[PDB]
Amino acid sequence: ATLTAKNLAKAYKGRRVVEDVSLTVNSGEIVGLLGPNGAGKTTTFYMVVGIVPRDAGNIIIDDDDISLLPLHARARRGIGYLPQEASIFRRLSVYDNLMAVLQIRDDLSAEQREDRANELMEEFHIEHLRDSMGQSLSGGERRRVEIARALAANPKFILLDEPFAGVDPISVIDIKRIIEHLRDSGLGVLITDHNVRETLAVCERAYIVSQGHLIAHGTPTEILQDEHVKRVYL
Ligand SMILES: Nc1ncnc2c1ncn2[C@@H]1O[C@H](COP(=O)(O)OP(=O)(O)O)[C@@H](O)[C@H]1O
Ligand SMILES: [Mg+2]
Repeated sequence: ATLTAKNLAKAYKGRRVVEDVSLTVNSGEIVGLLGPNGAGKTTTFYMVVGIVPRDAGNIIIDDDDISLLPLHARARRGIGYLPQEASIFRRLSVYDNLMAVLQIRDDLSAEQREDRANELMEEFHIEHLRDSMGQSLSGGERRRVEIARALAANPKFILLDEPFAGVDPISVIDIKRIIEHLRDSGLGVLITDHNVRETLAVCERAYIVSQGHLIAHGTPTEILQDEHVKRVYL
C-alpha cells in the first residue's frame, strides 16, 4: 500500500510552520521525516492523521483521496499514530491499557481481544509488566506499551513521532528492533526525530525538514553528503 501527503501547508497566526510538504510511505519500508525542533514534523503528522485541519494539500491512499475523512475514518483506513507526548494511561496497568484500545476491534469477540492483548504484550516484550501501572514504567517500557497500543487498531501505516524521546540509551535498541520488525511485518513506517544521525540509521530513506520546508530526500549516505543538508547544520 502507498500513503501520500501532497502539498501540505499550515500556518498559525500567519506564521508558516509547514509549507508545500509532500511525502510518501509504502508498505514494508521505514521512511524518516527528520529535522530540528520547531521545524514542522509534528504539524505534518497531525495533518496526515487528521488531528489538525490543513490550509492546503491532499492525503491519499493508493487510488483514494481521503483528505475529507475524519480522524476515526482515516484510522479505519489503516493509519496508526504514536504521539510525541506520553499517551499511556498512567493509572492503568499495561494490560488495562491494551484492553482499552482493543475495545475498538468490533471484528473480534471479547475473548479474542484478550488473546490479542496477550499476543501484543509478548510481541513488544512487556508481558512481564502485565499488571504494572503505566506510571511506574521507565521511558523505554512506556514507549513499548504506547507502540503496542497504536498497533491494536491493526494499521497498515504507523506514524511514529519521536519514538526514542525519553528512552534510555539501552531501551532504544529494542525499540529500533521492534520498528524494524514492524516494517518486516509489512507496515509502512514513518518516523520523526531531531536527532538526525541516530534515527537516520534505521530508515531506508528520509526527508529532511527545516523551518517548514523540505530541503532534501535520500538514503542515509546520500543525506549525509547532501550540500543542502550540510547548509542547515553549518
Ligand atoms: N497551536 C499553535 N499555535 C501557534 N503555534 C504553534 C501551534 N502549534 C505548534 N506551533 C508552532 O509551530 C512550530 C512547529 O511545531 P511542530 O510541528 O511541533 O515542530 P516539531 O514537531 O518539528 O518540533 C513550533 O514553533 C510551534 O511552537
Ligand atoms: Mg514534534
